[PDB]
Amino acid sequence: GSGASIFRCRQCGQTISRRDWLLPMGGDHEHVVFNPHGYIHRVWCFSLAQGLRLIGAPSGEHSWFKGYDWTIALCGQCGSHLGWHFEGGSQPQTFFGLIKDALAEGPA
Ligand SMILES: O=C1CCN(c2ccc3cc[nH]c3c2)C(=O)N1
Ligand SMILES: [Zn+2]
Repeated sequence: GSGASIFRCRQCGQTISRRDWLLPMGGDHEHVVFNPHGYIHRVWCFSLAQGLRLIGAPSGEHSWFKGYDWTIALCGQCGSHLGWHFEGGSQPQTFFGLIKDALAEGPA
């Protein structure tokens, strides 16, 4: 393999994204934010991610990224919750905000 830095689903090993695809939303790819119950999520933003399935309809409620609606993104292979897909925005129109602790960075 290439050894290129990629992110795998911690639960099943599926390749989900690459360090090359980190996206600095608002100036940083990492956003330490909270779900509505006060649990911290260290979210890493990516311009592209693979192997995900979206569930439900997009919502604007509690959106961490002003102007974007979110949808839950699961691993399409094992069903584990890996983060959210954001859409309806300006630049970029869509992106992924993934939970860093749900992924494992490693060599491709
Ligand atoms: O931008 C977003 C992403 C989704 N999100 C969220 C919403 C509800 C729940 C309930 C448990 N974890 C949640 C996370 C949020 O607050 N903002
Ligand atoms: Zn998985």
